[PDB]
Amino acid sequence: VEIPSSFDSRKKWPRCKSIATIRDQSRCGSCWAFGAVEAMSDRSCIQSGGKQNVELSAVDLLSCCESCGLGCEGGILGPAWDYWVKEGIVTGSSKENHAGCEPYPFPKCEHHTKGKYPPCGSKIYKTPRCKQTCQKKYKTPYTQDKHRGKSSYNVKNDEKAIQKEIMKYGPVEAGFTVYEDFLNYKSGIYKHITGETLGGHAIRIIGWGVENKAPYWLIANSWNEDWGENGYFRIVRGRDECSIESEVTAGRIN
Ligand SMILES: *[C@H](CC(=O)N1C(=O)C=C(OC)[C@@H]1Cc1ccccc1)[C@H](C)NC(=O)[C@H](CC(C)C)NC(=O)[C@H](CC(C)C)OC(=O)[C@H](Cc1ccccc1)N(C)C
Ligand code: NA
Repeated sequence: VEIPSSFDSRKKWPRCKSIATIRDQSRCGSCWAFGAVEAMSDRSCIQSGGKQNVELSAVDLLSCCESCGLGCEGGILGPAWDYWVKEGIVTGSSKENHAGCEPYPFPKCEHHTKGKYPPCGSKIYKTPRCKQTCQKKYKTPYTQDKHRGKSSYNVKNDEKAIQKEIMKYGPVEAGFTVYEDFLNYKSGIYKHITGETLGGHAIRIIGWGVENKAPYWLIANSWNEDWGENGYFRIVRGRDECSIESEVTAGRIN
């Protein structure tokens, strides 16, 4: 396949409303579960030609996956996509939308940036319990609201392989190393210049582009719309910046 010089999943599949939705993980290390349910929502819609047009529940995966790690204390991508294949994930919107089977219990907060939400601060919530119960107004039983995948895989640590995966099958989840300067990001094309490691972050890659000859990935963060470029950031593409090309995971419904 010829790879275009830029690609935006939001523009290829505009009927799939999840693709342009920015979420907020709140005071919780649930990034691993947000990048997962976001990319699964997108891919469920894209691969079903818009038939499965849903917002999958971050709290269902976060609270119920026994193999994914430590809930609000952080997690692992492979087992999140295996959970989607094996048990599936119910629907559920943000806390403020309170739509679907299991909406997120935690409110929007600012992640080391200025804006109109309360600051996240340094304390995290306890991981919610696995309740397996749809909100009272939702009239599908929990187990009947499950959306499943067929396959999950790691994507090759190769720029062109990742571009082909995104443009054919949809946004992907990806891990990268967070250095302190990432917390100062306001706009433009991120690269690590200053600061020590703060650990790992999991995000959603939706496309790519080039500006002033600088190639980038276009990424949806889960820190609400006030963070970065209306909730998005760009990061140098092609040099495995912060290991962005080395921890890509996704999956298919068919
Ligand atoms: C999401 C990322 C996140 O919440 N972050 C940041 O990256 C920067 C932040 O500051 C606002 C937030 C807040 C934060 C909240 C709780 C803890 C730490 C920071 C989460 C935390 N990241 C992950 O889940 C990560 C995803 C990968 C890249 C796919 N994985 C991990 O962090 C693993 C989780 C274990 C295996 C369960 O752990 C590590 O990578 C460890 C840290 C660790 C070790 C033992 C128990 C818990 C965490 N490393 C030493 C980096
Ligand atoms: Na901003």
